[PDB]
Amino acid sequence: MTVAYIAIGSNLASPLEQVNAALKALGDIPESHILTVSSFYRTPPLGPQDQPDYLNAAVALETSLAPEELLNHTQRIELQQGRVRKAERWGPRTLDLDIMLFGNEVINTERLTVPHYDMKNRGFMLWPLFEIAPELVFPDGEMLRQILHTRAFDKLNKW
Ligand SMILES: Nc1ncnc2c1ncn2[C@@H]1O[C@H](COP(=O)(O)CP(=O)(O)OP(=O)(O)O)[C@@H](O)[C@H]1O
Ligand SMILES: N#Cc1ccc(CSc2nc3c(=O)[nH]c(N)nc3[nH]2)cc1
Ligand SMILES: [Ca+2]
Ligand SMILES: [Ca+2]
Ligand SMILES: [Ca+2]
Ligand SMILES: [Ca+2]
Ligand SMILES: [Cl-]
Ligand SMILES: [Cl-]
Ligand SMILES: [Cl-]
Repeated sequence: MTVAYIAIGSNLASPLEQVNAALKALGDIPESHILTVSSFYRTPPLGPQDQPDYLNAAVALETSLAPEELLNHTQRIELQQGRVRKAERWGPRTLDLDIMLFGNEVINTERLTVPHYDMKNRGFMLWPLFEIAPELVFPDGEMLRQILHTRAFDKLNKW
């Protein structure tokens, strides 16, 4: 078993409903069990700002799936919750499931890059992660607590 950490985001079609539905679906992923769910946070959109606020959260998922097998399921869940691809980069979405970490693994396949390439710069990923895994150490040895102690991130507000 490996513990994967998954970021959840939603800013369309009732984000609270989307995220609660996603938690049920995450539980139904085979060879896998949810260990921990963060609080839900209402976060201002970063990147394009002409969209509704996000609900962001994080979950710890213990799994014996291969990393790309886990991605298969997270993509399936997004699609089954009505995620539609539009032309605009970083457009709003019903559900976004990013694999932040897969144990201590460093993965670089065509479909999957882990750790998530930008997570160390995103409070909306790091704060919910710290809530569920305050002792976390990244594959490069960096400590989550040290990043959050040192780097300026805006305080998150709960949903
Ligand atoms: N760690 C990871 N988690 C989820 N998908 C990943 C991933 N690494 C690579 N991908 C790939 O990322 C592709 C595009 O996903 P998108 O959801 O459109 C990017 P996004 O989440 O909107 O922006 P972001 O990656 O800047 O957070 C997926 O089709 C998947 O193959
Ligand atoms: N700066 C910056 C920046 C940060 C993230 C992104 C990816 S698109 C995106 N996803 C999210 C998300 O889940 N939450 C919030 N609050 N903003 C987002 N923006 C693009 C640019
Ligand atoms: Ca399961
Ligand atoms: Ca826009
Ligand atoms: Ca994302
Ligand atoms: Ca994504
Ligand atoms: Cl809602
Ligand atoms: Cl969508
Ligand atoms: Cl790392």
